[PDB]
Parts: sequence; structure tokens; C-alpha cells
Amino acid sequence: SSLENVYIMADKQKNGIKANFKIRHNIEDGGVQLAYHYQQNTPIGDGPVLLPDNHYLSTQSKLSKDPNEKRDHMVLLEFVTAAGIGEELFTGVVPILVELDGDVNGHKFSVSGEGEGDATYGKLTLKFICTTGKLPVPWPTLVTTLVQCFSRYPDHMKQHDFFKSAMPEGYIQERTIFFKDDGNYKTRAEVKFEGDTLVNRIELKGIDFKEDGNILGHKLEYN
Repeated sequence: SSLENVYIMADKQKNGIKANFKIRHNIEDGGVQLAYHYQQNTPIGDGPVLLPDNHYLSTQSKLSKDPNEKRDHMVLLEFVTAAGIGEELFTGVVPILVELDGDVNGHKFSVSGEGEGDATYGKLTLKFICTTGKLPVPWPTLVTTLVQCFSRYPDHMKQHDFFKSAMPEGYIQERTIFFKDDGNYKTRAEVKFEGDTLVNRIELKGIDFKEDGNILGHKLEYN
């Protein structure tokens, strides 16, 4: 498993939030590949949202494989809890669909994911398939791109949950992810309800990657 803290701050000028954090990918030789994340979220609707005090999301991920699956894929379990120093839509189990189109150093690919979120327990369970064939980057590098409205906000912090407050209309989530000493991803996603289903539609563009670096060279552990 992995555990990372997403640091969130209000962005009042855009009626949204910003975030930053670092992901530590494990390299097959024992090293670490840092991926520095810079994030902004803006609401799709023109109504009020919850603009939070500074806080973090404590985010734990576990990656596995479906033993009966021969397509290139990732099974993902996550537990996420907000910590210090629209909500009615999330009181039960909510189906999730994720659809991503990407292009990294000219390698185009698509990913489709399905699963469910249970915000009461901060819990996500999803399975992702590369629908175009072989994924041209390591799965772990796409985890953060591939629905923070499923975070568990403790009752005493519920006034700081921007993500659910923007629902059902949703939000735009944008990132730049800088892979240390390597290339970057830029992502734009729309996260919103389609009926009773929470959908994450994403475009990802990756540039400046090293052909023999840890990403295009597939030198990251599957974790």
C-alpha cells in the first residue's frame, strides 16, 4: 500500500480549491521516482460551494491484478480521510465510471474504469482496463488522475468538503504532474453525476519524457 497527504487550500477567486502534494513511486532498483502534483478545482455550477480552511486528505492506495483478466488492467482499492492541521448524494454506495484519453510523448491510449465509492468509509473500489491495447506508461503513474468527492470528511470537518458541495453539477479538476528529472502530465477532468452515477471524464497530455527514464522505460514497481 501507499500513503500520501493531499494538501488543500481555498481558491476564492475561482470559487474553488487548489492542492499540492508529492507521490513517491517505487523504482524497480530500490529508488524512488517523485511526482510533484499541482491541482486546481473549479465548480461547474454557478452556485455556492464550501471553501475550506487548509487541511489534508490522507490517501491510502492498494494496487492488484484480477487473476482472470488478460487485458492490460489495474484493480485499485483506496481509503481516503480528511484531516485537520451535495453531501446527501454520497450517504450510500455510488457507482463510478472513469473514462480517460491520453497521449504521452505521442503514445495514444484510452482507459475505462468501473466500480463504486462509499464515502461513509472513504472507500473506493475500481477496475481499470486499457481499451486500446498495452498501456504505454506504468499504471501507478495514472492512479491520481483516474474522484475526491469520495473522501471521508469527519463530521467535525464537514463544512470543509468542497468536493461534495459542488455536486451534482460537478467540478473541473486540472493538474500538472512533474516527474522529477523526467517529463510531465497535464490533465483536465470533469467530475459530475450522470443520473445516479458519478463520472470522471479525463484528457491527459504527457510531454518531455525520457525514452529510457522510469516512466517510458517501465521501471516502476506495481504499487
